Amino acid sequence: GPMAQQSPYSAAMAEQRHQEWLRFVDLLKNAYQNDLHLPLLNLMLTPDEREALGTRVRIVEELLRGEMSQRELKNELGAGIATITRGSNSLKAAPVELRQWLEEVLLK
Amino acid sequence: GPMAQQSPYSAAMAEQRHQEWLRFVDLLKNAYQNDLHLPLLNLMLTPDEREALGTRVRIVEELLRGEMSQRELKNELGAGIATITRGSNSLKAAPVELRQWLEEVLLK
Repeated sequence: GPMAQQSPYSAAMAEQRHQEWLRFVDLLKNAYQNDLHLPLLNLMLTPDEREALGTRVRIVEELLRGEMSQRELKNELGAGIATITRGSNSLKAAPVELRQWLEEVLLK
Repeated sequence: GPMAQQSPYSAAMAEQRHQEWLRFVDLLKNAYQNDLHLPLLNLMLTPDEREALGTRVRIVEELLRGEMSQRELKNELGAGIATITRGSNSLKAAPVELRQWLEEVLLK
């Protein structure tokens, strides 16, 4: 039995809600071009919904600075041990004349 | 006593929510220009909030066609009696030779 994936009612109401969302995105796009975006957003949204969107922008900003500041901390800490291992390896491969000279001038 | 119109806390939180709304409107404006509006709207809104905006566009459309269709009905009905009164006035001001001729050809 090849069962139908969805009903004809759900398929029609899915395309309807799809076209209604596209009409809104297109309506808001031309509003930004016709400089009517600010009054249109007041018609589409309540004052509380506008405050919610303004705070969500600050939420995703503080979430990005939270991930980025620790991403730079994970890279700065990881690169910190990289210069130490490079310093240890380059010190072993250094010639004897340079090594014994560094022990004399750096360690008095 | 010249009472202060609002508190310093309410004035600061009013400018904050004002700048957060402007940042959102500007963020969405550049998204439409950088062709990133569709993924940004999915980040800012839930699927239910997107369905709500898509239906509100159809609401304001059906509210406009409701007002417009009856506006045209109020104008078509008002202009209908205007042609009747013009027909009555123009018929009284018509000459006798035209009036008695219309009674002969239109009323057999």
